[PDB]
Amino acid sequence: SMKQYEHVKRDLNPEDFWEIIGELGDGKVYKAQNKETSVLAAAKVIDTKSEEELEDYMVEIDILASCDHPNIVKLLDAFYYENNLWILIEFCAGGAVDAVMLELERPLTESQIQVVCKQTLDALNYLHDNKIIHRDLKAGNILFTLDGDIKLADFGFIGTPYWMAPEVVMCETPYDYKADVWSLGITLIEMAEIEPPHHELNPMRVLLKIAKSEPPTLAQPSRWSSNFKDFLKKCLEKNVDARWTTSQLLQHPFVTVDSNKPIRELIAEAKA
Amino acid sequence: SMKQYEHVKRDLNPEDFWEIIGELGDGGKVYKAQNKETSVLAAAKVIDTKSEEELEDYMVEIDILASCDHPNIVKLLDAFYYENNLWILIEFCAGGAVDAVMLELERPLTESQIQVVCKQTLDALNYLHDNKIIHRDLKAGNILFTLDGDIKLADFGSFIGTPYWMAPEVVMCETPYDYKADVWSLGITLIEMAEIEPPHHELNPMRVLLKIAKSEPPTLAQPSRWSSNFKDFLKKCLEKNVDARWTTSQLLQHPFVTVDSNKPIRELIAEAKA
Ligand SMILES: COc1cc2nccc(Oc3ccc(NC(=O)/N=c4/cc(C)o[nH]4)c(Cl)c3)c2cc1OC
Ligand SMILES: COc1cc2nccc(Oc3ccc(NC(=O)/N=c4/cc(C)o[nH]4)c(Cl)c3)c2cc1OC
Repeated sequence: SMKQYEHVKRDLNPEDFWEIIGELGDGKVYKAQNKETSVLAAAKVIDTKSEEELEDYMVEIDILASCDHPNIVKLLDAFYYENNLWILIEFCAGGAVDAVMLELERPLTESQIQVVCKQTLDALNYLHDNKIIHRDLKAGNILFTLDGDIKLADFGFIGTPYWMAPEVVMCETPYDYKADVWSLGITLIEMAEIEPPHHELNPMRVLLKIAKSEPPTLAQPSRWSSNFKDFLKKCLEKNVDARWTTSQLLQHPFVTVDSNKPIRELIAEAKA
Repeated sequence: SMKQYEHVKRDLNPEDFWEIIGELGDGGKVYKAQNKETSVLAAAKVIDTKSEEELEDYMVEIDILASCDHPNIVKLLDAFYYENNLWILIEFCAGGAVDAVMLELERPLTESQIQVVCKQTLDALNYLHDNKIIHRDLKAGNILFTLDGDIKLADFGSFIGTPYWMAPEVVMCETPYDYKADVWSLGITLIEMAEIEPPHHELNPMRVLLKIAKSEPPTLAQPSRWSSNFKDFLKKCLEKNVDARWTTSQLLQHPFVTVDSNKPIRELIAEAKA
């Protein structure tokens, strides 16, 4: 009885409604501006030959379209036109966290990590609450807004192993919510040190290390608070049942923060 | 990379987690259930799903409901597939359906009461339309009262069915989107709340189809009893030209749906309780 129409428009030119006004990253992500509202979007134009592949993407689009949280990036539009799939999502002016680290040539401060951790955790907890796993949480997928806030995105064969949880590597089997928590732990170290743990190792050797080795730690413990190192121990726990949920982590003192000023200042340096 | 798990539990007995108290409607069977661990109240529907092709058809409706998050739309609390039954549990709305209240009390709603229901229902519908969902069966039987005096929109469930709420363009099979047909049905629902019965209720159902296709839009039986704001709101809903008929976004700007209080409905429930 209740019917939901498709989230991708058809037989309509995207550029009738959005002007491409530049390039943001090098596949290619574009910057677009709505011709009627002036709203800014990031746009991705993915080549969709296989109609079986379009259905595979449209699944990810449906999940994104149904999400409604301030710390998860919103889908503004989607089109199928002349065999391309355009995805337009809310523009996050501060850019990705990894790009900020590469531009400034510095890791984040603990104060900055703290804000990102708390907001990312709010996003993730909402996903988990709605039976969604992110699966690719890393610093490259955390975006800064302009007001100093985080939005979680997904920029896009086994792939890169650095953020993978031991139970996924060891194929230990109902749900994989905890794997996102592990990845959050790796992401925090990545923001503290620019690169994730084991970055210097061959990808095959990293799989071995994740399966066989003690959880990764910060390279220089004395530079960081006990709250932070403790928070890491809860995320980077190899026993899946001992590893904390996002709901438990929200009660941790490390994410008892109030101001987003560290991030406002970080993106004021980046803008200069 | 993002993955969504299924909204329906499997290999698990629903009655491990929910106790059936009693029955709510035998108008299918809707049950009243209470969570064994939280004490939360639900309405439960236990639908027989022999056909695996039918289960997929229901699971689609469950996904839409699970993704909705609005105060004026009924929330899915749980869903199970167990021993060939599909259990659907949704938030319990203690006041029941609007049509049943009118039939029990033997009176229509007042304009003040219609105004609250219209505004809240319009917030729900506008949210649906915004998210590319059409309700398709908007009638007074699908508007539920809460204890507090609010509305939640529900859906109780080659045959044609009943015609009274059908839009002219659907009857005349004129055709991309049918958002406007919900707006027409909203108009019919308002008259239904003003008069208990929908327009043309006294006519043969075939003659109702004829009337919808061929006649001037339906009107209130006694226009002098109702404000100009209300009748004007109706004219925007019950416009046979689909392009002239207002969207829910346009209707939200209408003065009829500026309301600051649900007190008319709280008082309606206080009459019913007496
Ligand atoms: C200021 O600098 C940037 C700002 C950005 N603001 C918002 C979005 C940006 O890039 C994207 C990141 C992810 C997605 N997509 C996404 O999250 N989901 C999907 C899912 C599928 C199948 O298709 N895309 C998109 Cl569209 C764009 C940005 C890239 C920038 O330059 C670095
Ligand atoms: C006090 O009296 C009642 C109170 C009620 N409170 C809440 C819900 C009630 O009935 C339902 C109404 C709708 C649905 N379902 C619904 O809205 N959607 C779906 C979606 C799918 C696939 O399957 N049903 C259900 Cl379960 C139950 C009620 C029925 C009553 O007695 C009249």
